[PDB]
Amino acid sequence: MKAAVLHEFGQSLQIEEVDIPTPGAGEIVVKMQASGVCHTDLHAVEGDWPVKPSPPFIPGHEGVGLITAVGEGVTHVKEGDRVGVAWLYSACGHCTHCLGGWETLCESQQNSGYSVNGSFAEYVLANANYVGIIPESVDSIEIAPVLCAGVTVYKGLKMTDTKPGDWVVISGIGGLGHMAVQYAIAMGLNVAAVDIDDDKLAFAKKLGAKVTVNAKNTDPAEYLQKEIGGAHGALVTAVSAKAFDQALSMLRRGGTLVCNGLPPGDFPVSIFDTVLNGITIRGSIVGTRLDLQESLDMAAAGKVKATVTAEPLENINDIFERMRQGKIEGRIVIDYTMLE
Amino acid sequence: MKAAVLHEFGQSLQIEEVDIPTPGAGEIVVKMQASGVCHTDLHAVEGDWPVKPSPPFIPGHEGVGLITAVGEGVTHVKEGDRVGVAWLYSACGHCTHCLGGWETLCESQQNSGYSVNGSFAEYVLANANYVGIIPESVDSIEIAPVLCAGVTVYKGLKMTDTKPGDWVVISGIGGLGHMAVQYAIAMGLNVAAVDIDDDKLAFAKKLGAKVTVNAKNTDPAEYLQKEIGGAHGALVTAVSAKAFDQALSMLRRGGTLVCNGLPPGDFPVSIFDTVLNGITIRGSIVGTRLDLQESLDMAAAGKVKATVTAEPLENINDIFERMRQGKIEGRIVIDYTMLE
Amino acid sequence: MKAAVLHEFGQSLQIEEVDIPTPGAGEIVVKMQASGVCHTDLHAVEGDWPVKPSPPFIPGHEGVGLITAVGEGVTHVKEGDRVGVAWLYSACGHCTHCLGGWETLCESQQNSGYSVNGSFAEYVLANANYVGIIPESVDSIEIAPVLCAGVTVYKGLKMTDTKPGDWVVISGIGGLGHMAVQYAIAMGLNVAAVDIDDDKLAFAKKLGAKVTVNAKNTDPAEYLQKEIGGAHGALVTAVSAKAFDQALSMLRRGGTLVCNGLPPGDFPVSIFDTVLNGITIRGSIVGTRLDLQESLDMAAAGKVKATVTAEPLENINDIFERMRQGKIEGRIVIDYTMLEHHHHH
Amino acid sequence: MKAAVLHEFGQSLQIEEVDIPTPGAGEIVVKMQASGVCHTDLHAVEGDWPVKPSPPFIPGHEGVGLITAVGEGVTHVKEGDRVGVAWLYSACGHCTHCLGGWETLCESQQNSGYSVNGSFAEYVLANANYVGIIPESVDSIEIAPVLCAGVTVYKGLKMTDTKPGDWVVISGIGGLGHMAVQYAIAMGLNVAAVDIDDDKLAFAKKLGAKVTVNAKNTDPAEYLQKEIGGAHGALVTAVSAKAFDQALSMLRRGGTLVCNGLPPGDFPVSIFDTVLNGITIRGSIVGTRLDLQESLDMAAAGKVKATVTAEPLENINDIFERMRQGKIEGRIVIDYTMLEHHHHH
Ligand SMILES: [Zn+2]
Ligand SMILES: [Zn+2]
Ligand SMILES: [Zn+2]
Ligand SMILES: [Zn+2]
Ligand SMILES: [Zn+2]
Ligand SMILES: [Zn+2]
Ligand SMILES: [Zn+2]
Ligand SMILES: [Zn+2]
Ligand SMILES: [Zn+2]
Ligand SMILES: [Zn+2]
Repeated sequence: MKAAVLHEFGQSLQIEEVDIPTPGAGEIVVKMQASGVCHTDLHAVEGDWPVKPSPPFIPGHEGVGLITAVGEGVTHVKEGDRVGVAWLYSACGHCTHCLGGWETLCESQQNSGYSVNGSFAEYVLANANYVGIIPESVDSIEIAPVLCAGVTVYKGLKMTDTKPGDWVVISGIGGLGHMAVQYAIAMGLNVAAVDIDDDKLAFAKKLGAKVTVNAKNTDPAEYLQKEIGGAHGALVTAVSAKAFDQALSMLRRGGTLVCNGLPPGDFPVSIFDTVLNGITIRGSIVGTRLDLQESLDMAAAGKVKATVTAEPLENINDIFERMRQGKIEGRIVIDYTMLE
Repeated sequence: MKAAVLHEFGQSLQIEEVDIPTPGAGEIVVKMQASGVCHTDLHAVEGDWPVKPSPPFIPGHEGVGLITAVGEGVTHVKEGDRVGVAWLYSACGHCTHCLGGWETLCESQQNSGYSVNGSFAEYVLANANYVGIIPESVDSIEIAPVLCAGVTVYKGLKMTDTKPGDWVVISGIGGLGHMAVQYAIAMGLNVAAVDIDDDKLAFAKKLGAKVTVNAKNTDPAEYLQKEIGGAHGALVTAVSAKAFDQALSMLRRGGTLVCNGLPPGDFPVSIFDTVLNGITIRGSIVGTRLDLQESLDMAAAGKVKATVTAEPLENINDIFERMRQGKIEGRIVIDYTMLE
Repeated sequence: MKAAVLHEFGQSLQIEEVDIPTPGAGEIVVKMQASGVCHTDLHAVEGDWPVKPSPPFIPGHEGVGLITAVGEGVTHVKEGDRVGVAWLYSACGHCTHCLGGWETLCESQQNSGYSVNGSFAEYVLANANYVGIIPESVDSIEIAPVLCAGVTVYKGLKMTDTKPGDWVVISGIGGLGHMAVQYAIAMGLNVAAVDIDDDKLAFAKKLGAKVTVNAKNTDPAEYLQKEIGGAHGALVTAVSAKAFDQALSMLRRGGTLVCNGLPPGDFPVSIFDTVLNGITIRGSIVGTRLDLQESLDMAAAGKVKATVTAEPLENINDIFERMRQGKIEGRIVIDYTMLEHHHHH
Repeated sequence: MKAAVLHEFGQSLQIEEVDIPTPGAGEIVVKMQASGVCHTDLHAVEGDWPVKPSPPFIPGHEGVGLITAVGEGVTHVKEGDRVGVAWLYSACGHCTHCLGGWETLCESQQNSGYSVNGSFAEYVLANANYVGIIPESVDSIEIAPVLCAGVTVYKGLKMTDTKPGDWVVISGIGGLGHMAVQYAIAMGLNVAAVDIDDDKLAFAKKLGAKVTVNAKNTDPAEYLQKEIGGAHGALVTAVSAKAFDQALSMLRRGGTLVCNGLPPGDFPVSIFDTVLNGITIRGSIVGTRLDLQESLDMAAAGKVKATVTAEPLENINDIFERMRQGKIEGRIVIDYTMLEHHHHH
């Protein structure tokens, strides 16, 4: 089967031939129709993070396709079912985290396209108990980004501890952020969108953000303090020092900021004002099986729709380069019927 | 009446004579039996913080005493009632924070012994709707610190989002921390105490902390990771950079760190690890009327007891000096029957 | 000033002349532009409930108007401000319930148009700390029902412990229920509406209910168990024994049923199944000051709109007779600028 | 192996010989050291409930013993590990309930000693992912009741939505109730115990209940309304109509009642007052794997200790007869090392 393989961190991936896997007990093989690509896949192939892949490996944790083989003992899915291969490839199922519905925190979890081969190949070996069940009505290319961007922003909004009618700021209206506006609206929130690109901000308004502000033209924190009295919640999708700090300043007292991705390093942080104002700072970066199901249902109900561009597998190094310089709009999805 | 008056930030307070106030509508005058002193009074008299007192003023926000006059329209308390004058002097009662039981966040709150005269005088003018109602059974000197330290650590423990049977770390077993260990036990938590003083740590163990570690002799984080698998929550009572950072490292994934006081400045912060591990950082520094009532009931039930030392008002500058170099043990309380 | 006064339980109210009150400390006087009417006013004037009014009294707990006098010490509102007089007239502000944001539970509360005079008069004396602050942009007649129906169904939906994407059944799509469907949609819920009137159910669908069932034609519980796998939550706006029991049966395991009004009596209840299925049964019947503010903001955002019919004060006994036989649609609101024409002789 | 087998509902169980099972994938066999016995086993063997066992079957859902065989693919436990066989034998792992940490609600769950063979035999085949992990330090006979009574009352107290310093009433201080008082104390709650037996009530006080009331001598509700201003929560361990109704009356407004077991039938219920007072009624009858783990940790910490009486397997019909007339104190546990002495002829 065709796969994009990373042999050495920071090298181009090689489209090459590899064996189709076969499933052991508890496993399935899924033939990919589509695979999302995101910045996480870029961190994987550059070996950026403290805990790294072991090359050679196949990246990708946003695969949609049909089950072509079922392993021993699997009964809740079957051949022909359409499923999703997401970041959480497996978890132990016995620890305090797994037992309490927080399997995203399991210390022995495996991650698709990172600690094991992923969705950048024509076929993927998966743990049947951890794949997403894809709703009937949806398109495979369009739904793929829900498996990563969608579930992420959705769980991240839940982690803002906000409620219908509250105001949430979405900082950064890119790959994640355009999904975040949509989930926030579906969750009955009023949205304030902040970015530095005017078109992104128009897109946000079209997706239902009643307030927008361009951080390059205007102090976002002064404007939102005056306009909405400060946000109840903030979801920071592009974590740079400045966006984080501005997002803190955009909150009312008792507000919650959720960092929805990993910044590159530490960066100084208010503390003093943070405690005075009863602020909460939390990370949230993926979602549980149930979060992913809820995410997918919202999409199937038409409440959320990803902007995608479909490309052949062969373009994956080009795609990374464009990513390296924020040239991507919406999300990029590999389409496995594009036979170059 | 006798009062300790601050005329100029950073100068000695003068014990001097001032008029006994009389109460307008909604107010009461309380003759003090006791007044706690804490670092917040020190920040008030040094004019350390961004928003400052307007000298000349009388500090103190931990006064216990008997009502001697009642203003127009006050019916729920009356002459002779023993009440507590705490940090929260008043709040607006109309804003979203006040209406939802978060009056500690009210943007037009007044603060005793900071924005208005407080408990470092023989009598105090107070808003009848914001004083604490002192339980029958308790001693006035002993109960005073509940009005500031006790409520603070109590609400702080609530804000760790822990539950009975969880492990909480109390970092710093000093004025606040020794009360914190007791509230944590009363709330069914297992307590790990960290400090750098061996006697403080023995005291903690005597108050019910099953685990103790001296941060000077041992990496506290490595030790608690191995010993208890990481704490579910951390209450940081002495906020220096190093204690904060170590406290982060003591948490298990999904844990919550509450800062229970104000540090002096910003200080770098993990972020990256914080988000990866699904950690929450939160500030909590005082408590609502209801929190204060709940704090006081726990004390009256004998579940919590402050270590206090009673001193005459005249010693207040000496007391501040000893504070400036960590010479205080437990809490210091001004005793208004100590007549010089 | 003109007021509708109840002198004897169960008798017609008399439109008569009464002194305009003047405000003491902490109080205000509000000149009414509009007053909602509801079944709670009917229970009040019939003296139906265990704890009753003391006649003579002026009913009404859904008044919207402008402040015309401000008492001593009141500073957060002022003359000309538009405010709402609601069921919770006052609470003590000192008890556990009041301190914890649950003033609706205060054992010494007062209730507008029940334990003190209310909104069925051209002016009303009120406690300044308990009136609702009416958003700028709304109409006074249209907004009045938010003070009672809206806040009730809003807080009741919060009390279902559901979340966006969950399914809630609204049982009874009448005065309350039509507002309930709108709030439930604004709160990101999927809505299944149940009633026994087809037109009510069409209205519900128009308000965004994706699923509807006529309990007369079809077993509502069997249908919703098959169709949505059981609701996560149920809000019972018309509490008869049969609606209550069916609503229980419409829930999935771990679901929550909220009774949003007072039934007439006891009525047997499942228990056994309720405990087996991990079901929660809860009452929620009004809302705090903050719940009311949040309700009102939703309305002002255009997310909720009450169906109303405006009438002159002098129709209040006709209104109650219609109510006595389920003839009302939406809500009725007294409009203080509407006049009679007697067409004299 | 020796097993107590129920062949016909309502008949004596037969101690007879049955094959030791062998484990398939995902399964283990556990050699029992101890087995609790409770009213749920009695309902099972009488075939009392709407959904019943399929005889012949081996009852028991409180087994403690050592793994003697491990099936294919099992890695998180191993031979010689001490584990607990509890009511929740298995769940699907794939539905909304299972994925959200509410596996106790799973519609395709299996129940030990009810829908599959349980702990009334010397060996039990179990699903490795659902057995409890027994802390090192505890005794096997003493810990067995935690697997059923303990987890039940523990999760039930969590479901009262109380917090440390609140007042909870434990109604019925028997098998479940005497554990409930200990858990409630460990959870920082003040405890009011109610029952109709003075000795039970003294025991409760000894376990830390600072308030007690004998419902036969005194109106429990009037007393607790005066004494503590009404409880925040109530846990009803013996569900008869009268206990349930009195427990409702013991709550303050906004209070929560949890029914911790299954009454025999429906029984009228307040509603009207319930909704007026903002009261919540909830069933909670067992616990998740995590609840069970937490229960067990509290016991191992010395915070909770079950009163038990150890008996040989062969007494199981005698045990059920004593149960049939409330002759049991604390809990009964079968101890697999205990032997009869027939004193033969
Ligand atoms: Zn290769
Ligand atoms: Zn991704
Ligand atoms: Zn795990
Ligand atoms: Zn002076
Ligand atoms: Zn202080
Ligand atoms: Zn305020
Ligand atoms: Zn009404
Ligand atoms: Zn009150
Ligand atoms: Zn049992
Ligand atoms: Zn299941």
